[PDB]
Amino acid sequence: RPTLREAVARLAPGTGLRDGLERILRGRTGALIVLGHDENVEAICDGGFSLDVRYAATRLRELCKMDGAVVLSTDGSRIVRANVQLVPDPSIPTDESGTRHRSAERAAIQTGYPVISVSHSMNIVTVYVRGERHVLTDSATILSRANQAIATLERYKTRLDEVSRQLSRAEIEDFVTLRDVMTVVQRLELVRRIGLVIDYDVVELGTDGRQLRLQLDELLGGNDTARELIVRDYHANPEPPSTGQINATLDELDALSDGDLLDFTALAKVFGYPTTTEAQDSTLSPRGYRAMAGIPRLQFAHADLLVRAFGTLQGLLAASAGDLQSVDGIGAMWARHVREGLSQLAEST
Amino acid sequence: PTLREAVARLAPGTGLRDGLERILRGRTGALIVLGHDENVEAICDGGFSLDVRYAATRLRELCKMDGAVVLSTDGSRIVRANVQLVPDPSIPTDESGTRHRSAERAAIQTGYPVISVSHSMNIVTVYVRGERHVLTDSATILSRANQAIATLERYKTRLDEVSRQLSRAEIEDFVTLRDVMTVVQRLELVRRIGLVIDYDVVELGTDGRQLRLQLDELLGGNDTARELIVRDYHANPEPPSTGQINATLDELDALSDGDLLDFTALAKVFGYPTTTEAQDSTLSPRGYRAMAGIPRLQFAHADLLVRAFGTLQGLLAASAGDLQSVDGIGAMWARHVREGLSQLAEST
Amino acid sequence: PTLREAVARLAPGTGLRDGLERILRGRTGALIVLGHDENVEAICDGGFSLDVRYAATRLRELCKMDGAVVLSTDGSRIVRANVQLVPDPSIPTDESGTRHRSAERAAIQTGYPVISVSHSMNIVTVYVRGERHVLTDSATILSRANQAIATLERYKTRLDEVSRQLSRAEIEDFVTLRDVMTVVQRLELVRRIGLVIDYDVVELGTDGRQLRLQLDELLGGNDTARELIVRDYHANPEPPSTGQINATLDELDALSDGDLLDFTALAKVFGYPTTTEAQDSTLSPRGYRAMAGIPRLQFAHADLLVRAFGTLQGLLAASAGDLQSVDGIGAMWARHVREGLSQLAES
Amino acid sequence: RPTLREAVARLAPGTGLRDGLERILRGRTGALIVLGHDENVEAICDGGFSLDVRYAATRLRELCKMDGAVVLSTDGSRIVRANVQLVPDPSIPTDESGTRHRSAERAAIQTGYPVISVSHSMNIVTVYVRGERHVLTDSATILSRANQAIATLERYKTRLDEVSRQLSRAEIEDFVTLRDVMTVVQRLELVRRIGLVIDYDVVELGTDGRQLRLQLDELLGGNDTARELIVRDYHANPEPPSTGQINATLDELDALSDGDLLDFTALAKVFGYPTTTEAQDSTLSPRGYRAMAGIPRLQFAHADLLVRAFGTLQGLLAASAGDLQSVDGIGAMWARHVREGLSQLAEST
Ligand SMILES: Nc1ncnc2c1ncn2[C@@H]1O[C@@H]2COP(=O)(O)O[C@H]3[C@@H](O)[C@H](n4cnc5c(N)ncnc54)O[C@@H]3COP(=O)(O)O[C@H]2[C@H]1O
Ligand SMILES: Nc1ncnc2c1ncn2[C@@H]1O[C@@H]2COP(=O)(O)O[C@H]3[C@@H](O)[C@H](n4cnc5c(N)ncnc54)O[C@@H]3COP(=O)(O)O[C@H]2[C@H]1O
Ligand SMILES: [Cl-]
Ligand SMILES: [Cl-]
Ligand SMILES: [Cl-]
Ligand SMILES: [Cl-]
Ligand SMILES: [Cl-]
Ligand SMILES: [Cl-]
Repeated sequence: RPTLREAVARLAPGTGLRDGLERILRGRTGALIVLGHDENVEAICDGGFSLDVRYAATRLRELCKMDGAVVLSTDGSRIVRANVQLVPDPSIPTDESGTRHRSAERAAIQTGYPVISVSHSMNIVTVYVRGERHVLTDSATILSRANQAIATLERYKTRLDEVSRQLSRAEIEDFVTLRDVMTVVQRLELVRRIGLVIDYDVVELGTDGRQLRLQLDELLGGNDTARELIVRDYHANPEPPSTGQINATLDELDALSDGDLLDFTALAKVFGYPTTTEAQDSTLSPRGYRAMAGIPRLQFAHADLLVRAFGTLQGLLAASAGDLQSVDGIGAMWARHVREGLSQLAEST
Repeated sequence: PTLREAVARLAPGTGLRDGLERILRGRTGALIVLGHDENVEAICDGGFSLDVRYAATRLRELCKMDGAVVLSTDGSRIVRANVQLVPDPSIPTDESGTRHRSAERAAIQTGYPVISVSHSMNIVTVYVRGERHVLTDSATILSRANQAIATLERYKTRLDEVSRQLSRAEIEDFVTLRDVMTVVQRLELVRRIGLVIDYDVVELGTDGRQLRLQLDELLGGNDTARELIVRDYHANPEPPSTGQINATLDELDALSDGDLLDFTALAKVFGYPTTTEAQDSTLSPRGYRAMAGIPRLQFAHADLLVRAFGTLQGLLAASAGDLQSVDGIGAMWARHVREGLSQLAEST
Repeated sequence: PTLREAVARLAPGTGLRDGLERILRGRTGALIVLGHDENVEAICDGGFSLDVRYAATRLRELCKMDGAVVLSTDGSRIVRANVQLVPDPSIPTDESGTRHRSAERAAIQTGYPVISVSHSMNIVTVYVRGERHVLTDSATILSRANQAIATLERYKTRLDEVSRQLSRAEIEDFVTLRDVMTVVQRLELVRRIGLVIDYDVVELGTDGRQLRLQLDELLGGNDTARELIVRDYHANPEPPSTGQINATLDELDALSDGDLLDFTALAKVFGYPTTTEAQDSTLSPRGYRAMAGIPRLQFAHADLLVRAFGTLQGLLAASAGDLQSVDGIGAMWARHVREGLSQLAES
Repeated sequence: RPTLREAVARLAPGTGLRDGLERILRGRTGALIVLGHDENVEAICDGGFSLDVRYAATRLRELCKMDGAVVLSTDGSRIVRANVQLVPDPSIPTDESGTRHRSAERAAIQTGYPVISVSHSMNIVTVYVRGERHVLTDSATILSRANQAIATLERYKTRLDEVSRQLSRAEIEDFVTLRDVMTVVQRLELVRRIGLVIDYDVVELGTDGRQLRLQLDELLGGNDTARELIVRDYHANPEPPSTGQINATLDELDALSDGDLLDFTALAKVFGYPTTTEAQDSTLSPRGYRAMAGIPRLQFAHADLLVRAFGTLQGLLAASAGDLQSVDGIGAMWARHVREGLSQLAEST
């Protein structure tokens, strides 16, 4: 069945449905619309007339001038019933108020399809999707909220970049501590979560979100890769993290509450380090996956064999060119390319 | 309850504010008592007694009826609806109309907040014991507050610029009253706009959560800066007492916005002459600001050094051994202070 | 009075505007006369005579009634309500309808402002002696003004960049007339946008308080910069007198928007020839702008030094002792100026 | 006869017509207005009053209080009929909804003049011109759309500046590649295209767009010159590109689709380089137009003479003041000026 997020996109600006709903609001008639029709919807439909017409925003507005509910086909392409009386099972729980909205949420739960009720008194559109509710919001209000969020994301992007530069500099110096790594982890997560908030606003804005999508893609882009590499570099298990294990760790980070992300001990637990104060002060050593990823055209197969042999970035830097040609599966030309790239880390700082 | 407390109870994100927004869209009007006891019952006439949990939808429906709705003190319950309030007509009020005059009188007599919604004006007014506040749409508040935050970040840049100028002048040993009062004015301007933004943030409720973090970051350190500059350049010859510092800052707040534009007005608060020649006369900081820049240096240590040497220049000429001669300053701290002072001089 | 004075009297935050806002929400319409004398009484017909203190609520309630409300000149009292205005029909007007045509005719005949509120259009119009102004909701003005602020921030950025280029040229001793006038154009462009936004602040009244803080900070120092550039690059060999400086600034304001794009028109205001060949001729700064760049140096001191040495190059080559034998400059300010100048050259 | 874009201009803010339409919307009367009168319009006109009065916003509002349609003269200066019943040929096809709007578009097609319908229920203005339709939008909504675009244009302008500075660094070092040149070409085009979008909003805004016009011209200022200079520097033709050749290249760039702009090989084709991915790594040598433009006070006329004489930026850097004063039209003063201006770039990067 459609999910709450799917319904929100289907009612977003730029869609045929949203054009009809905008028309209904201006007419102040109210409405009750079922986004789907099957045998289950028929069971709760009572009376009304059957019509078979192509969906049109103008047609929807006219039919919703009538008392009752309008039913659309599942694909949303046709209007099949109008002036219908919904009779959903009263035992289905709902916290809505009044016959119209209580009938709407109950019908949404019983049939499994989205149901829209528009209040003539309040000029509000509500969509019910299987026990969840979404209230449409003015595109101006969403834009104002999203642009402030974009402003916060730009600041999160600036602080992320500088703490990231500090971490890399410490990696060369061999003076990285667990707390420093969790400072970068915290900033990557903060960037990700505010990014998700803006993403939901972009979806809700529909065509009115096109420009916001472009801004969001630049600010975020590369956030997923940075989170994956940092888990790959600083995870407590002696074995280099598997790709699936990395996704498990990242999923644990997402499970943390917004408040927990401010707690460096909680993050330390997600990477397998102890939660103690002393653990934060302890010095770590990067595994080196991030450095290899920066080397152009170096397939991860060659990076995993080298990282497994030497273990740490300092071991990779301490290796000679011949030491990088004595690893099984690494060529002579590849050994030269990796050694030169690590020397460019000296060029970095 | 205070008026600001009442405004918080009606702020966005509360059940009450949800109900009031619904009432406004219904254009029904309302007259709501936020509390119930024997005194309220005395002024209640007719109506229904009911015992239901508060809900925005329930409040909207009940206010469709003529009369008033009374809630429990905690706001969790609706206890009566359709009530006729009859507060003592002798209680004075300058409100207009039966509903609003009855609302303010009821607020005064019972001591609880009373809300009246005008169907004609679509305005929410809350009365708390002779004071009034009219709600403002969150949209207007957000736009107004964002200009204020934008201006405040710019005032914060200007404050940093004049502060570095003062520190450089302090090291150079050529500081004039005018240079100090430029910093005093910028500190106060940041503070006052900060207070303005704070009131809007409170009124915004949940819609002010993001703006609150921005405000706390921009302001942070303003109180310490105001205390320190008073402590360094106050006319009183003995270093200012904690009570004197708090008194001066209260006087600075008492000045009008126009007075903050008058450097002579600021100089009077600091105890200096109001003449124009005073703005040009030189002064010497005590050194509290410099010591505060020293990491890990407890204020108690800085106070002993300032009383011994008297001025920042006396501290800068003091050797590390010379700073182990005052009782209460150890050898390690003495090296740490001299090292810090020499670093401070080079930076300017 | 004037139309601008009336708009101030009707600005947000005033008792009058509060009543008008209440009338607009009530959608009753209104016809209000801001003044009472014999000429008004001649035009008043029927109605009730009352003498009450003005309050926004009182104006709203009285304007629910058909007819017109008359206020005292100072605006402190309501003197008539439900009155019929009967201005001389020979008085010409291009307004539409009985109410608005009666409003303008009454404004012309009596000389006081007259306000009409349209129930159909929910628009407030004030008539002052043959002129018309329509009040605008504070939201619309704020949006209009913020667009102007966006332009102003870009113009301030362009002004800062060209100003730093000019100052760098002053140190290099190779400054041309066209360079100076490039800064002159950008200073004027910033000013003109500033004037437009300032007008929106006035109409906004109390709703413009935040826009005033933002506007004053962005403009801040622009008037001072316009004075300093005139003081540095004005034809007259003697440093321009305060009367000459104000005259130059007044001529710039008189220029049309189109003239500002032409540097030769700007050159004329400063007393230089309009020929393009002149735009390539090198100039010598007096040093007012450079001295203004020195932190903490008040213009009293800066002016004494600039008048003594004559040119910025003379200031740069002066020792600390050379800047102490100018009466009015002590040892401390002479040293501070010497160091401040060396910083500019070194950077 | 009026075209769709021309008609929208006649209804733009600041016009007498748009003032009248704004009055109609506030009055909630609805309207049906024909912008033109000839034999064909009269043919479809039925009943009503014939009047000859000058157009005024107020006069239009009052006349539209009556049932029916108002006809204006072709020049728009007069109101010629009111209370008219339009009877367009019903065979003319239309997909509009309702008697008023379907009658409006049919009349627009049959007579060839613009026709305006105002919905009393929806408070929406639609203009029909020969099978095309446009719905007017409140100036606030257009401004909101345009300010989002201005924000993106601010991000593209910053990104353009940084890659341009990177290209400038490479030009001095003589380590430029096609990929470096095409990164700047792409960023120049993105700024240009978003700028064109904002320009259309300025036109639709009429007088309400004057400030947006000032801001837009400031941000876009210099973008055209940058596009010309980069073509002048890195065009595959051996001789410096011709003026018509430059115009041809920029026209091809405009012809590219948005997706093609994301293809560096697509941009390489326009400049005349090979379309292969390998070609992106080939080294290029700039002619020096861009660097000379960075020199203060240097008129392009003189830079064109120097660039054609020496051929490459590296040749210009190696040139002495005497070498730069042997080009006709380059004096001693300008030879010195360019000589120091180039040696300052060499040191800075
Ligand atoms: N001598 C005349 N010639 C032609 N048409 C006439 C007229 N007198 C009245 N009307 C028409 O009757 C409408 C309603 O007039 P009423 O006196 O009810 O309502 C009036 C009255 O309450 C007030 N108003 C208009 N002119 C006034 C004046 N000179 N003095 C006082 N009140 C005035 O404004 C209301 C609406 O005026 P509006 O012009 O919109 O609407 C006017 C106008 O269209
Ligand atoms: N032949 C027909 N077939 C089916 N339904 C019909 C019809 N003629 C009228 N109606 C219905 O009656 C409504 C009111 O018609 P009325 O002529 O009063 O009000 C009309 C008339 O004043 C004007 N209008 C519509 N078509 C026109 C035309 N061809 N020429 C001139 N005026 C027109 O616009 C008003 C509103 O039009 P709208 O369609 O919204 O509203 C129409 C439409 O819903
Ligand atoms: Cl629509
Ligand atoms: Cl709501
Ligand atoms: Cl009220
Ligand atoms: Cl109000
Ligand atoms: Cl009359
Ligand atoms: Cl329609």
